[PDB]
Amino acid sequence: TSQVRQNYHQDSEAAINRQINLELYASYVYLSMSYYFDRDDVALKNFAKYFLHQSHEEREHAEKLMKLQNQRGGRIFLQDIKKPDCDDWESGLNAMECALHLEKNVNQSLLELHKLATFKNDPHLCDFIETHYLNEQVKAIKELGDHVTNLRKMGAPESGLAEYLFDKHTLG
Amino acid sequence: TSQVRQNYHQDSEAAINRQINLELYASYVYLSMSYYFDRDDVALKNFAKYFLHQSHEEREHAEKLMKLQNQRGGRIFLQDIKKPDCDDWESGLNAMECALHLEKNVNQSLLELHKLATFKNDPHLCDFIETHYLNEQVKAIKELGDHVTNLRKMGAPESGLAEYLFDKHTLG
Amino acid sequence: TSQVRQNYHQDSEAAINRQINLELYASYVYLSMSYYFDRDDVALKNFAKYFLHQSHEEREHAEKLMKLQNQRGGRIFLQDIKKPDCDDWESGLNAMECALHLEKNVNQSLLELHKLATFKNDPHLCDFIETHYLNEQVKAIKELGDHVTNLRKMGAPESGLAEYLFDKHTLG
Amino acid sequence: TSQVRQNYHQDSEAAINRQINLELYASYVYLSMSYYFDRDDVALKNFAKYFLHQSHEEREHAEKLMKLQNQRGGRIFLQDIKKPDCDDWESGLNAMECALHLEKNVNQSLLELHKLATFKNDPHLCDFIETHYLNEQVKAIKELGDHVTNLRKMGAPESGLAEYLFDKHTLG
Ligand SMILES: [Fe+3]
Ligand SMILES: [Fe+3]
Ligand SMILES: [Fe+3]
Ligand SMILES: [Fe+3]
Repeated sequence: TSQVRQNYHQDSEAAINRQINLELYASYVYLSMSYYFDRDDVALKNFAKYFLHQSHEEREHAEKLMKLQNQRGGRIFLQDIKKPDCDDWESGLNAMECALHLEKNVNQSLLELHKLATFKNDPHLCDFIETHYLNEQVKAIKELGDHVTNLRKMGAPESGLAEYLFDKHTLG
Repeated sequence: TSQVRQNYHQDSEAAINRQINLELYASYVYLSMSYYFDRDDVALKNFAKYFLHQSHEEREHAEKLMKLQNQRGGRIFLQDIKKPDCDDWESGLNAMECALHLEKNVNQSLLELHKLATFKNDPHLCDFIETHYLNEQVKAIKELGDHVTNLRKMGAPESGLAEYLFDKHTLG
Repeated sequence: TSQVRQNYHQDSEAAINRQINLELYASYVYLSMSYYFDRDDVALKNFAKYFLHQSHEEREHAEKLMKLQNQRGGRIFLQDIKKPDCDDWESGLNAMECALHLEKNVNQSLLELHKLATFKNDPHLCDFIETHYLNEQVKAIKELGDHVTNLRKMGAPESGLAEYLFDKHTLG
Repeated sequence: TSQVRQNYHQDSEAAINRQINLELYASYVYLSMSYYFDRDDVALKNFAKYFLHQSHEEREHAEKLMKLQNQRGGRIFLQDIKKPDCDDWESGLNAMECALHLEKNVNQSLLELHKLATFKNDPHLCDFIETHYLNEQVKAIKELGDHVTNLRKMGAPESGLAEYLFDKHTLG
């Protein structure tokens, strides 16, 4: 056992390793979405910037969790990162809704991790999660809500002008 | 009786207290409107900016009359700040129209003060209303009229595109 | 129902709405205190500055709570802001004593609000209160108790010198 | 008759000359008060600089009215500047209460002058009094009232320590 390990239950260790996988998965979904909007037949390059930047942020989330795992004396076990559920994301509003849906899954997973950490009386782990993940799930979910709503009210996905104007004025 | 009081009728002091409660109420309406446009199913960030600024500006008006109450030797007596009429403001256009109605009422009230203070031969009080309040109201009314007109022409409130663009290109 | 709402209970949404009102009321109490010390027969700029600053901070607390409500997908419902209890706050010491009382009641509301968030397993809400509200109350309470201590030891409210010199040296 | 007179009554010219004389008198009262506090047996150096400042402001008020008299085409007529009622002003608190009484008398004089300008329908002479003299009198009376109030609670005039600290912290 690790000379640093203190108050770090192996269920919390197991859960952090599968949160690490979900954060890498999330980053890969976003990578897929970003380069979808790069396509010459979609061509929304602020949608592409937006999802690429969320792709990088979600990789920082993974490494933070991996750093946490070593800080606490657990051992990273990496898993396959599954390909995203869709090669084709259909529209800007559809990707935004898929992202909002992904972000709610990721957040549900973080709420479970926190419930477990709470059950395991790991206040450093709870604080770690509250400090670095919980509010930025709320913030990202709220921001995608904002985005989904404006896109709908602008007349997406049926309107091509809606996704264009949103791309320049909200995402530029 | 106040050692500074001079030519300050008890009727003007009571009227000043009433206007203070109007200005606080106006502040509260605008606060209400602002965080409506911050909802995830309205999501108009600069409509929300605009009204929150108005709310702070109204709070300045209230405080300036309380300064005046004291400068003249009157005594401040505050009342309840009633909640605004609506919790839901329907749309950007309807909010602007409500705000336009509220400004004309506040103007009505200030013109009544001025009239009273004329009746009571209070030339310093008449100049105070004129210098700090009356032309602020003509400006605010003329602005909300400008906004109300533009949103109507753009096709608000049926057209979600209209309010989206107005928020970016006028309230931004 | 709201597309961003996740793990946000009805009960917690109601409390936030009540806390918004309490913060608004405390902003109003401090404003009443501010212009009491602006009076010609009271005359203490620094008590009045101190309290106006607190009125404005409390206004900021109330707005961050409305930002949260929207962030989490709940709905703000504003109510009347009650007038404060006193019109004459008697003395600088007595205002400091009532301000201390107000801050402890607001803390009681925040502690109860945090406890409900625990009960509903809202770890994000819990973190929100800890970060922005709980230590603010503990500092605000300690500062106010320090002020009452010095005002009493100086001879207040009997001594007009006591309060005059505190106004210059502590609040300057 | 002056090539520049228009809507300027014989009575208004005469009341301006009366007001010039009053401002010169008030400057002369403050100068007397100034060097009372410069005496080796009063020795309140900031009371003296305060009242020399007031004395010089009053000299500027008189000059502004002489400039107005010539702006409207009326003719300046100077009278004796009577000596102040007092050579000995007894105490700083006493000098302030007397100053308060002076600025209320000069105010009542300016209110009667604005009433006359109204009587004669001189909107320029009215606004001149409003812009330049009315709010200054309201502020001078309030500030003196504040000083009188603080001196009293501090224990003036029986407390020489009070007048000394007042001179340091308020007036220095
Ligand atoms: Fe994440
Ligand atoms: Fe106003
Ligand atoms: Fe607070
Ligand atoms: Fe003067």
